[PDB]
Amino acid sequence: NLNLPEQSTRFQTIASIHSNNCSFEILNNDPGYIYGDSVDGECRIAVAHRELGNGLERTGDDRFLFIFYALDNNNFIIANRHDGFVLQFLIANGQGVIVSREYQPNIHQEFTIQSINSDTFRLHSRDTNTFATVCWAQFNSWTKIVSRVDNPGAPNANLKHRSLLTDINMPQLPSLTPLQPLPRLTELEDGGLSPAQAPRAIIGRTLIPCLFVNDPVLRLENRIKQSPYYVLEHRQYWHRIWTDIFTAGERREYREVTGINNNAQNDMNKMINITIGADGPNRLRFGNLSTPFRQQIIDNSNTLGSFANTNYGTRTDIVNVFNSEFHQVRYARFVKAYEYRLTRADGSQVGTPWVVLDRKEMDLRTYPHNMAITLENVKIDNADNSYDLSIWKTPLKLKDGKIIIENHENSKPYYN
Amino acid sequence: NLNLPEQSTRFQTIASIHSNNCSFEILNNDPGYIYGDSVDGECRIAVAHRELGNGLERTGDDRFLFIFYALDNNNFIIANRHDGFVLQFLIANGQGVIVSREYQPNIHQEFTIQSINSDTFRLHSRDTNTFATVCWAQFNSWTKIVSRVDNPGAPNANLKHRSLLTDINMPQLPSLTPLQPLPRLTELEDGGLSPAQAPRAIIGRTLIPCLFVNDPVLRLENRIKQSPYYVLEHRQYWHRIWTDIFTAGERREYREVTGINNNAQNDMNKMINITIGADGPNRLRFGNLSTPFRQQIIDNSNTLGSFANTNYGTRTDIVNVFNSEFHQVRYARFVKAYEYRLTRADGSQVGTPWVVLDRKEMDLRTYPHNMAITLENVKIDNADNSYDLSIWKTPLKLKDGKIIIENHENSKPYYN
Repeated sequence: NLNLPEQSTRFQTIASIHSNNCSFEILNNDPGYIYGDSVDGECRIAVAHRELGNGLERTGDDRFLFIFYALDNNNFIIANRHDGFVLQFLIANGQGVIVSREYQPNIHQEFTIQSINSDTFRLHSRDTNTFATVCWAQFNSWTKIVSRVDNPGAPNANLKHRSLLTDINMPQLPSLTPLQPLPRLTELEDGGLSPAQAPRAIIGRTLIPCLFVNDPVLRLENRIKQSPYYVLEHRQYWHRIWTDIFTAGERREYREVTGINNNAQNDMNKMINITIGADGPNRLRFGNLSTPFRQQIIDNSNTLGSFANTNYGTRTDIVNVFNSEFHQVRYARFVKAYEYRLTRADGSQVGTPWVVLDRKEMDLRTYPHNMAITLENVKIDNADNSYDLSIWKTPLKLKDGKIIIENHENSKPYYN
Repeated sequence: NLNLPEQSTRFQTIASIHSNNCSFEILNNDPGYIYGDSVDGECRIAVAHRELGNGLERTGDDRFLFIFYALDNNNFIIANRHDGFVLQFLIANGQGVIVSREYQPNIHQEFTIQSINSDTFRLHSRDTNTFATVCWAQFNSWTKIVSRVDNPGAPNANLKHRSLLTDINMPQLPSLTPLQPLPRLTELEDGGLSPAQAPRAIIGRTLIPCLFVNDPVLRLENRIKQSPYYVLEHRQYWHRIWTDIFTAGERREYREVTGINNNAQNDMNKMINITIGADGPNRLRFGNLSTPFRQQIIDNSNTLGSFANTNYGTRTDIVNVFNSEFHQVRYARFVKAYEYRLTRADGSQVGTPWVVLDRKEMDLRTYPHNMAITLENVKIDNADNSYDLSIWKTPLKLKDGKIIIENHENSKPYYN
């Protein structure tokens, strides 16, 4: 069940309904460029870099093919298959024109579709109250695409899709799967599942427009052809932080590193213009590039918006544990991990996944079964920030198979 | 499976972290009202209708309890449990104050949560760049709530939630279920399932804030207590438009009324500020009240945004059918129906469901099995608008059990 309009899952040409054979064409022209077919005046001379032409449509020419990326506000960013640049309204020399520019974004790159009937639409620039059509209604002539206000005798702005491309390398989305509890340990030598072995649950997944994915290998002009969307997965797994055999009454100390490293956050920001906020492992902060899509990203990834002005960082806790059983016992300690993975349309991974270890949700496995270790003491060794400086209230009994989640009753500030 | 911030699924009080016992309190005061505890000046006299007080928190008093409705842009509308009015920034006599007003909406009713740490936040009015706090930092005094720009002298604007109400009558969302094909007919006397009897598939469901649900029986002050969210269901079913026994070679004429009537659309608009656009039975148009929540509504209801400037209307087709079998045959003809149903948190239905009959997706049941009727001719008798004036290419064989969906090959404009 994909909740996207048909314009967002294909490429299409755009043509005046009054043109026999012409469609909107991406040009790399400069001011002063001459449209040879045009009558003299403002329709004959280019006034801006990268105007659009009323060009004789060539089948399989990427300069005529556009994909409509759906914004949360029901407007579209319209990208071409030739170089991945987007349409933009522009005034140059007092003429309203359509040009192609790199995705910024800005309000002049947002277009509204107005469907008049089943097969006829208008392309509306809501900020300026203008509609895209062919200069001076020269519908069968080589000339520029303009954007003009409704007036008696304004050029007719009724448009259609002349041709479609439906084979566009849409990704095949993974199925959602639930997070299973870890298996019980089978003997003293069983350390449980290491992080590399732990099965991932797929909690959510969303399409991400290629425009703001800084793929280290694929430039924009190749991303728009091979991977017009990327997939962001929200995965969860149980992450083993340590395991050891304890003799009866044995005391041990561990350094537990949780959270997410600053370098991973910087990588995520550079790649997709999203970071994990300090308010939770599933809380997303959006930059200027990803903001226009944020509610779709949240809804489909099964994450929440962050309210923090700080990114999630790392924390090192010193934990003192005591084997309060009079048996030799294998203990394996796990925290919940949130794993964000980005893939291309072909399923290839773009980089190392971004992982947040959540210190607030913890499980234990023992052999023999149903043993309990005592958490005697917790101390913060260091933290990257002061956003969350809660620690466990100790002493705390950790029992085989029992998930513990932080609340107001079992935690306190570190200096109390 | 509920993708909302914790502030959206509970009521909470709002207090300065510097106040021992006081929280934000809804007042029904007028200009010239005296805050008795306040020092003399702008903090002692009310300047607007319905200022907020710094009041000694009373446990279980609805005048202190707020729910945060989450907008698509990550801001909030903040409604109180006493009368369902929302917080708003206002300038009166050159003083920035917080008042309560009916949901409009306007940009001054939108608040940003800025989390400083785990339990501390600021309430930001982004338009004015102001933060809500207690007048002249009189944190333990009866006085008004102001909203002021950050400046060296400015009263500290760090807030917390003093108390929560978690038992708020959240609705229980129904499970999604797929649309089953209709059963086969068992005998000549079997007319198939009538619209009242046909099983509904639940394709989607969404929460709707109570603020803009014009419940005919529950006024706002009672909706916010009993049903702070309503549920909108997107259901589908197979809708029988006619059934008859035909003798061998019998010809009949039916008037088939499809779409949705103007009175149902006006009712839906009055109730929830949504209508069905003419571009499809699952295509929603949003008014001023519902627009700020549109992407959440679309994502959870499994509908699409409409691009039409006209609502879906009715169409009356005259259909001529011919029993081309040399047997007596029972025929039952069905079109796909889209049914939008609104319920309160207690599961009670708010009114008659809104139904769109889709003429473009049609099924047939026969007895005996595997018979085929001939669709000789279709003509449009009348339509409310000119958005869709396609008809079936005739003659067309309709076969038992075969769903037919309109495409470019099996349909034409009505004048061809």
